[PDB]
Amino acid sequence: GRGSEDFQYAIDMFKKFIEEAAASMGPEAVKYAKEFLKLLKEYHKNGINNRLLKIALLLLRNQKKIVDKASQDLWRRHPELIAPGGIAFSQRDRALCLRDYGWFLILIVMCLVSGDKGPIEKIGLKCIREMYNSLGVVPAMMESIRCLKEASLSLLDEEDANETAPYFDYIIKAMSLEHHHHHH
Ligand SMILES: C=CC1=C(C)C(Cc2[nH]c(Cc3[nH]c(CC4=NC(=O)[C@H](C)[C@H]4C=C)c(C)c3CCC(=O)O)c(CCC(=O)O)c2C)=NC1=O
Ligand code: NA
Ligand code: NA
Repeated sequence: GRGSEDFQYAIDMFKKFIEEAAASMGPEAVKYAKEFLKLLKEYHKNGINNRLLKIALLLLRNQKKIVDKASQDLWRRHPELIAPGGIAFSQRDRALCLRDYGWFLILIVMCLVSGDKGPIEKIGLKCIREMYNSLGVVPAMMESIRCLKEASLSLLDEEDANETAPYFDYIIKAMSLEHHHHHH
């Protein structure tokens, strides 16, 4: 573990995310992420919005705390996810859940620093589709992102929370549409 208050910390977090999720998100997603990272550094050369970078660093440095808190809330609100026959019953499966939780948070942070939902439109939506192709329609999944949102915004003030909430809402709405319109 390591946390810093520097733009290089966010850059390294994005690189690690790209490296870890490259095989899962596909080649088009990695190209988008690489282009995003290059543009962020190019615009950082001309100065960066400190408020956005502050909220991004605050969410990145507490990534694992947010993941654990959200996962605990989700298991409590839907114990069937970790019970026999559930999607997160297996140790590997539960580990994959926490992985995707951290990746959702990385995507949120990418939108934060960019002030745009682009990274969620391109990468996020596609992955939400692939993820449902491997998991199926599990109703408890709808609370998954809510817990993450509840666990992320709980570390921010009302202004920072208001700046970050729209991306969680966009993700929840997208998953809802994918969930109830998959087999159609
Ligand atoms: C709390 C709900 C969640 C759980 C239980 C999981 C675990 C999980 N991920 C997956 C697979 C999975 N996850 C995801 C999501 C993520 N991929 C990305 O690139 C994004 C960054 C990230 C979300 C944005 C995808 C696309 C896939 C498809 C297969 C793969 O992991 O590459 C499975 C299916 C295992 C299998 O049959 O091979 C499971 C069980 N991920 C959750 O979000
Ligand atoms: Na289940
Ligand atoms: Na299982």
